[PDB]
Amino acid sequence: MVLSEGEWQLVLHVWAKVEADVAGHGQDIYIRLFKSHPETLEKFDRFKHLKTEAEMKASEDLKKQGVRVLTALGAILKKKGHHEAELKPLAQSHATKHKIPIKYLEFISEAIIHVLHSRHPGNFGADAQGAMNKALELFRKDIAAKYKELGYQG
Ligand code: HEM
Repeated sequence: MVLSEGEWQLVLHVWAKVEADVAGHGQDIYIRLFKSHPETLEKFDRFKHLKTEAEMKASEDLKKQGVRVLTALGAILKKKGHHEAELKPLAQSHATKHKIPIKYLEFISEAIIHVLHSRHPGNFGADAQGAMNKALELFRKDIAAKYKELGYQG
């Protein structure tokens, strides 16, 4: 499954705007994920007690987590599909330490697309959203193959 260089440029041009303030984008993506699919918050032992969007917004630890997640995903997207080294540690921790099913990776993908669609209409028109969806589908397909190698059905 393979993206064209033009699709990768549409992915990297919206990611450049995310990088103006990766912490703010991470907060919005995690609030969207937890609001839309509340069951995903139960996987975070440090954050599952948060009850409202205001508590989520005020959590310094959740802000730091959002920066970690988006910076790891950004490094994966900048490899333009050559991300085997980056996916190894991530697949292992998400399969075995955190136990994150592929369905929850689909939910965070949905949250990312929703937040980029809302914040970045200048760089997230239909063709760019289609390229980001392809990049995230590639990421989830390769993560799912690694999960199977690691012994996790998820
Ligand atoms: C775009 C997909 C994702 C990326 C790039 C990502 C990235 C990361 C990174 C870099 C870390 C820190 C190091 C590690 O333990 O691997 C992390 C931790 C974690 N991830 Fe993810 N993650 C993703 C999706 C998810 C989803 C969807 C969930 C749950 C629904 C999840 C649950 C967790 C948890 C529970 C931790 C430990 C958090 C803590 O220390 O409090 N991840 N993730």
